[PDB]
Formats: sequence, C-alpha cells, structure tokens
Amino acid sequence: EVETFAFQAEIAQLMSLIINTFYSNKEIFLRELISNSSDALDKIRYESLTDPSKLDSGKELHINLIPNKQDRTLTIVDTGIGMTKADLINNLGTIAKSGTKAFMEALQAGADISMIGQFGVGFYSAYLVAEKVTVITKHNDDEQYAWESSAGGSFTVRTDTGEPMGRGTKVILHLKEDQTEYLEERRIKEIVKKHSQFIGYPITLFVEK
Ligand SMILES: O=C(NO)[C@]12CCC[C@H](CCC1)C2
Repeated sequence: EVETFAFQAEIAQLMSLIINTFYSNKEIFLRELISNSSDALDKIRYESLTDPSKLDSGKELHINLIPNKQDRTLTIVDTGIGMTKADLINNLGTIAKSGTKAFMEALQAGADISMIGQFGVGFYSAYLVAEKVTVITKHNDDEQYAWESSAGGSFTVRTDTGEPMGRGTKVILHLKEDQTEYLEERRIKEIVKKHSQFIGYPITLFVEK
C-alpha cells in the first residue's frame, strides 16, 4: 500500500533549483546529511536525559556511512530520534516552506548553494548527487516507514517491510551515473575530514568486499 503525495510548490521549486543550477561544489551534500544526523542524535540524547527508557530502542548513538558500488548507493545511517509518518509527510521534519523562502532571499543577497543548511533544508542537497533518495525511518512513537522521491514533483510513503531499524534514520542515495566518486573510500574520508571533522558522534565508514 503506497501513498503518493505532491510536494508543496515551494519545495518542488527548491528541488528543481538544486537539480538544475550549475554548481560544481556538490560534495557538501555529505556535510549536510551528517549534520542532520548529528541534530537527530542530539534530540534523542536530550530526551533521554529525563527519560532513559527513550533509549530502550537502542543505546548507541552513532553514524554509519555505507557505500555499495554494485547498487550504486551511498547510505547514511544514524540512530537519532527518527521521524514519524507525519514528520515524513511534513517535509521530513523541516520547516521547508519558510526555510526555502529564507534560502532564496539569501541567494539573492549573495549566498551560494553551499549555505543551504543554514536554512533548515540541507536534506534536499542530496539531489546534488542522487537521482532518487529513499529515507527509512523509525521513531519511538510510530512504525517504520519508507519515504522515496525521484523529484519531478511527488514523493511516496509506505510502511517499511525491510530489516527493522530499532530507532533512527537511513538516507539511501541512489547516485547519478557521473557521481560515483562518492562511493570511493578515499573521497568520503577526504570530505568527512574537510567538512565534518568535529561532529560529536562516532562515524564508521564501512568498506566493501
Ligand atoms: O569516526 C571518525 N571520527 O570520529 C572517522 C575518522 C577518520 C576515518 C573514518 C571516516 C571519517 C570519520 C572515521
């Protein structure tokens, strides 16, 4: 049972800007997704300070980076707070309408695309490098869901049948054919050292057979 939704017009506009603007500095997508993972880990940590049972779904707070050259996918996994179904539908838990407005007024004032994360819509930078993005998420108060979009104005949401997650979010980037550099170990390491070197959670870069 798959539900198909239209993006709000402003978010479709944001996505088509990201996909169609000539902008060579695409590597910042990974900084932005790791930053969102760190924000999600901070949230479940804060809730656990007054209610330790919030970690019954998983005590370890970490980020995994999983490249898969056979599938041409880069997956960013975190064990943060996750998202409910309602969060997923409501622009993956972001204030994306007003964030997109503020971003586009910043661009008019001399900002560039790399500042997207300052406006709360850094998730959508995934579309710098991915043709399709799948988000699998589990929040303590809801069931496990899969969101998916290849842009083009719509996204889908379905109950996830896959491997149970416990709690957190998995972003699966189905990379564009010309963006496979982001599956190479040395390139990922370079980007994490350049842009994410002070993130307060362990990051494990998986290797491949
Ligand atoms: O966990 C990390 N830092 O806390 C690493 C350090 C370098 C090599 C791996 C990939 C980049 C982050 C792991």
